[PDB]
Amino acid sequence: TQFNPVDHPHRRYNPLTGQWILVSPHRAKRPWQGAVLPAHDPDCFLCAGNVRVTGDKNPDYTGTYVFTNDFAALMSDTPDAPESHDPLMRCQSARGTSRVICFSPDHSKTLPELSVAALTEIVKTWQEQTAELGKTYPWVQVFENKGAAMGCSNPHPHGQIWANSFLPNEAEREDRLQKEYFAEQKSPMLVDYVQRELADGSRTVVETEHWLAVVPYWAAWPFETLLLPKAHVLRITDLTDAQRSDLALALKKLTSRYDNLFQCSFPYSMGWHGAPFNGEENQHWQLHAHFYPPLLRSATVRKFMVGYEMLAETQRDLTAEQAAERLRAVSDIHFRESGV
Amino acid sequence: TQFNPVDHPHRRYNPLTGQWILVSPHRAKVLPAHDPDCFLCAGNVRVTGDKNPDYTGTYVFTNDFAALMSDTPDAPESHDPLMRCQSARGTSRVICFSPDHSKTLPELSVAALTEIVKTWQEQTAELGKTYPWVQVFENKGAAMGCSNPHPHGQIWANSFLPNEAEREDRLQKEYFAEQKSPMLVDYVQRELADGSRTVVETEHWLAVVPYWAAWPFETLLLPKAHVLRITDLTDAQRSDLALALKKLTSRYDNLFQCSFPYSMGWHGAPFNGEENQHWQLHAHFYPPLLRSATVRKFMVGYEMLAETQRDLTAEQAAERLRAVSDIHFRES
Ligand SMILES: [Fe+3]
Ligand SMILES: [Fe+3]
Ligand SMILES: [Zn+2]
Ligand SMILES: [Zn+2]
Repeated sequence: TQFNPVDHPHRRYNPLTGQWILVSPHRAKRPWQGAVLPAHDPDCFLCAGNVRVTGDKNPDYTGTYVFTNDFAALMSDTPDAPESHDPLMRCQSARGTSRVICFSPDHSKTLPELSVAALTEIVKTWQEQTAELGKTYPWVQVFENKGAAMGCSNPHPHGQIWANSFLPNEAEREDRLQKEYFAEQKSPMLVDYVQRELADGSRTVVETEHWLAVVPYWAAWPFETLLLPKAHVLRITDLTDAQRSDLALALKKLTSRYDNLFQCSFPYSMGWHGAPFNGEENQHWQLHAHFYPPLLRSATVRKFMVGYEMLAETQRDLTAEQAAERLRAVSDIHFRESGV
Repeated sequence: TQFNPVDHPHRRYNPLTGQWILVSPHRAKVLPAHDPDCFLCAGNVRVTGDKNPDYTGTYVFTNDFAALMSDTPDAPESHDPLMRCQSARGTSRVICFSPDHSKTLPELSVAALTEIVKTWQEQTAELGKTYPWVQVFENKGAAMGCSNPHPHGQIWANSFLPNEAEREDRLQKEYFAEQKSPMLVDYVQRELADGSRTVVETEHWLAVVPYWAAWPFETLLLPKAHVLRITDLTDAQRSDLALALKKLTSRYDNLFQCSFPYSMGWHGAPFNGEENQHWQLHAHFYPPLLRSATVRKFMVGYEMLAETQRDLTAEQAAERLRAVSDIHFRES
């Protein structure tokens, strides 16, 4: 029999991590089975004008608001751990900080539900923070964890930003791998990849003037996406004001497609990867954002990345292509905003 | 101040994966024996209409929806640096632990557990004749997405070395090359002499919350002596691993007095025909609970985008595992 990945199992390589993903397409050929918050909450610790758990009061903010995590997992003055070469048990130093970013004072409006202007303000804030912390730390990680399924206790819409005095696992790896690719190809790995997907279209989910979001060829989560700018850009702080407002639009369309997929607020973990502030030639980088969502079949049926996946290799049944196709099928205007 | 990993955040290295773990210590200061409809119960028909025998001991059957098959055609060769795929064959089986639909591992007698070890050895020997990697595992608990409560494990064989295997293989090999002794053998002897991370210890086995553990109460179970695959255990090591397992899983359930979920699996030398003296058999247990029967750890956000992070240290986790009894609470 002749090989046809739409029918036959195989593994796909993720050039950003150097790992493979096992795909079992015959397992996803079964048809598909069927199937209100206040703008302000009195007890919400993230709400404007409320006191946090430590007693501090948030300001009467009108847009975004950033504050130092009251239980920061890292600090800036941590002493250095001693050096060691123990090939079995050894530790290194860890300094950094963590901040929380409320997207807007409206306790009930998630990203796909915010105006493009509000979202543009969010991008701004991400830039300012990345720009400020990068003055001191080489890796600044902006991210968001949304939804109870992702463990989020508090539903007020917000993200987080952690700064590290070191390049965390994912960052050093993508840094390294992108660098080799560039040393080898003379062009940035993700800039080229964008070209290829723009040309193909099978995994494309949102395309705007300056951005493209696709379910990557090597996606691990069912509806995982990769949002990248179409031009070479190293960090979020390097976007032009036009790419910036367009990113706002791209985000709104992407997350609206996610919510419309199951017509529910779509949980996920997302974040941005950009060049580290380590003072090196960072040409090889291409800024991008990953969105890793757990839902698989409905609002209640998700994917569990356990067992075989933890002990051996990530595996998926639904193809990245079928995923993208289901995502293209829905509208890119949030259901709550269209009323349909 | 003087650095003090007992109070100060730091990162610990995992030599088996070559990755770091960020630790922030400052932040941690009824079922019947048989079901008439159970697809895994003896004598019942499975979803496809096929019927299980009135089995005794373990029962192993080919997954009715296997994710891999033995004759999938090959993928075309390619060296594309951006979009490339590879072939994939194997098969998957399900291993019912015992005909008792309500008895989880910690609740089985040691004889019973010895029989599971035997099945694991047999399945591994058999599939290894055809596939280089055999992965025995167990996903237990609704929290791990397990639908059928009947106690059971799974075994998937693969025609290639999956990610974790390829990596452990390579790192153990490089270490063995550098040190002339297997990484995990030295590791075990090292912990056996410390005690700091020990959670279970028997004549032939040791279970510790590894130094680089990622999950809160994650453990690494392994033999004190050098053993390449599960098929290599002597019968004594074998009966001893049954006991070590009962003890470890019993402690896990006692921690919060509930049936503790987790995903666990065995890593041993691949059947690839090369010298694998660098290997050392071992099992990993990655449990999600963190503070109670209903409070778990979510591995997300920063962890998915940057790096694993934990507040409770491995030393604290092990101390908590040692503080309870190793006899299951229902058996107690
Ligand atoms: Fe990335
Ligand atoms: Fe391992
Ligand atoms: Zn709120
Ligand atoms: Zn049963």
